[PDB]
Amino acid sequence: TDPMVSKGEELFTGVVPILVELDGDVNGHKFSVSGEGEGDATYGKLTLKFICTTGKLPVPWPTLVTTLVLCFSRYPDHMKQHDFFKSAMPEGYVQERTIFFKDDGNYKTRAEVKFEGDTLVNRIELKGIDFKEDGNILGHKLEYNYNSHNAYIMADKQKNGIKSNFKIRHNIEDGSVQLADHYQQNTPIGDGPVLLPDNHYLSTQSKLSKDPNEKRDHMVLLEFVTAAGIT
Repeated sequence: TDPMVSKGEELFTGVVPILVELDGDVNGHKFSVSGEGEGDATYGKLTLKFICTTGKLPVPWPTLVTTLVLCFSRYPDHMKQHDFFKSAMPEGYVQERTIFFKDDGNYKTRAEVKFEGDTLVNRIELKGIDFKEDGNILGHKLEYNYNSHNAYIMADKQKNGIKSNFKIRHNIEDGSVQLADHYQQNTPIGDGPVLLPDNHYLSTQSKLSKDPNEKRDHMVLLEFVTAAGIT
């Protein structure tokens, strides 16, 4: 048994409550999102409901899925020595992205993921610029659904963290695709040791739904993430 692995797995045993808080500004359209739910890392499983607390969300909900807790990914036993995300807990990590929407604007995000008591918290600031006010994002032309992806993870040694660059494809309501190229870096909040991984990937699937009794602008997310790519 690896005591560093045991430390991360004791934090994630059972069902862990999750809170997500985001403040955003996309082309000057300001908004806030609050999310709540629970994660069960044993099954790589997340269940979350997000509400736009400022009114109407000015971008499509699917474009925020990746921004809105990879510590809940299921790392196979033979790969648990590569789980940076849990190793940084409870002190947590910073997760930063630039997301380039092809032929449109970009989001830049900075988030802190850490425990507050029993609750795993994801606090995010999002800034979007250069969007077309008639494009697929500000024009709300994206279907309310989500595809399955693979995100390759690499060590980022001089940040004592990880980096990743992956593609997200959003279905457009005309049948086409809006690509969102993601560039990501994570770095620990604490000063203790973390697990720096060999190259691997995270395999994701997500299902978006609506709460039939909810009249606020919202998104229900069921998401599974599993690490793979190491023999």
